Amino acid sequence: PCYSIDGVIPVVSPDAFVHPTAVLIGDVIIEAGVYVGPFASLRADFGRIHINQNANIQDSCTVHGFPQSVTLVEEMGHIGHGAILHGCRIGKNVLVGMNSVILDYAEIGENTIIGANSLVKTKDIIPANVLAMGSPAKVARDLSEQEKKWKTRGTQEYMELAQRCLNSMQEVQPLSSESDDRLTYKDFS
Amino acid sequence: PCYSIDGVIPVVSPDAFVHPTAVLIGDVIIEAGVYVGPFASLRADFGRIHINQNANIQDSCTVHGFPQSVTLVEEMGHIGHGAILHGCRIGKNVLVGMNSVILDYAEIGENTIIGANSLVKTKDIIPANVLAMGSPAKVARDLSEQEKKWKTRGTQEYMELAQRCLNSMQEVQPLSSESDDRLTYKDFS
Amino acid sequence: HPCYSIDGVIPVVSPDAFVHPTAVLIGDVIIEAGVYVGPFASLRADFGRIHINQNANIQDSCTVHGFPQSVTLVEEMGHIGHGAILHGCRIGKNVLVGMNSVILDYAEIGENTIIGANSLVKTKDIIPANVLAMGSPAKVARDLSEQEKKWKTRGTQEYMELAQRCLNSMQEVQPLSSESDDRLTYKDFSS
Ligand SMILES: [Ca+2]
Ligand SMILES: [Zn+2]
Ligand SMILES: [Zn+2]
Ligand SMILES: [Zn+2]
Repeated sequence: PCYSIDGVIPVVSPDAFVHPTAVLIGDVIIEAGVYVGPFASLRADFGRIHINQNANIQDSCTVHGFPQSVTLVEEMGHIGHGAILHGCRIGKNVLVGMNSVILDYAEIGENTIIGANSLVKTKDIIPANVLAMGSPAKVARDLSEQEKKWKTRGTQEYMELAQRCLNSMQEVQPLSSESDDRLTYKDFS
Repeated sequence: PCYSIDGVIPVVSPDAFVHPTAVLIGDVIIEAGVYVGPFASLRADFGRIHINQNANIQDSCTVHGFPQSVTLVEEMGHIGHGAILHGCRIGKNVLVGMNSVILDYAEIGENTIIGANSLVKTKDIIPANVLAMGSPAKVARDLSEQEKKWKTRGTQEYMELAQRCLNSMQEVQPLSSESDDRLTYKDFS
Repeated sequence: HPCYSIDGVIPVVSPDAFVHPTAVLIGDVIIEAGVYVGPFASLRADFGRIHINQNANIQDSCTVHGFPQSVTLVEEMGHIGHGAILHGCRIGKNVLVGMNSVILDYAEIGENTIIGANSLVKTKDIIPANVLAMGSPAKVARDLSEQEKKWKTRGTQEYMELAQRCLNSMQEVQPLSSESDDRLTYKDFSS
């Protein structure tokens, strides 16, 4: 799923999992432990994209930016389904809710959670350790210690998912019907 | 387009159509008559995903869930382009408007229509036979009898589409220019 | 070229358009010269027609669709941002559709207009030309400055250049397993 452009080749840590239906274009760098899910477009054809270690990019997420831009997800950044990151900076251990849009030059402080379906305006700087949501997103409150531990729990699970996928994910013919003896989600490691 | 993980293999009814660019991961069960469109990610690597008969999952939709979660689309569920289903229950004959987010433990009552770009918060229960929209989504009014018929029409077209795609959809090289005698949408059923 | 026919209807793609190999074109899609179509864009003309005029771009995970007998139209230099969804609508010349926006059926966007990200344009809405509109449901906000109009034009020019660059050099490649000093970087893009 990696494409070069102008001779620029993505860099993918051997310990990261890129689903074969993701797309990596150009100056994309993936550090160890990262999970890239189906139909994630990490398109570095105008600028750079760096996904730091133990981060995850989920289904049909898009990472892009303007010419000479740098789009950064710091480690354990957690990018929910359908979120769009544009020339922005995602701080360490941040959660970007599903279907959210983070615009250019925006920065999200460490541990902060952006609610689903939110829009962070261009150049907005969101402090660390808060919940921000809405469109455009506004800080709602401090995160509790409960929520912070929960978030880590979710991110830790995606870290395991990358390993599970390197170990066992493969193309298969589907079964034509349910069977009494087939493995199920209860069989999940 | 099916992927196993931890040896768990998707189940796809022979009478469903899964576009070849969709992705089914893990404990996904697809019943008869269903349509799954391009870039739909049915990612059952943490829990179970069940798509009941005559439902449709449209382009770049994502279905995911919590560990040990069960995400259910009931019969004739109608999941619009770009909508994201996360550990929720979609009632029979529901319409989830495009680009909408349905969060964990949420349930949509039978026949209800969710407007585009909406967000159903975690654990929210949307009643049957209503229109709900917004972010966060709220009930706006009862569905009309005509609106209920129009939705059913819409879904019947997707049930037909599933059959059309099993019958005739295939990879082709594109034509290099429009022509006077090439088949067109006027030739559709 | 990832094209699919349905009911024997075959997409039409100019040789001078670039369609990323992971896009999907279904049915009666007509792509003209200079268009760029990005990863996982679904142009699904299985109920109606899709026409993408020249020098336009459809970005990542964009979806284009429409109801039976509909004609969905992106005019010249139409600029459809990441994850936007167009449903049986009319995208005027040189329009910009913000990321993650939804443009519903019979909607028309007048030429040069900018739709903000995360916007929803309601069915049959006619949004005028040369304005900035945004919200869900979207609403006209004000006229567009000449600064903004030239801002947009350069961006679209960038995507016309991307089509060429991509036809010229985009290729399936195995990734490097580590950064290195000699590898080309974004500093080596024309920009
Ligand atoms: Ca979206
Ligand atoms: Zn972009
Ligand atoms: Zn998820
Ligand atoms: Zn549609």
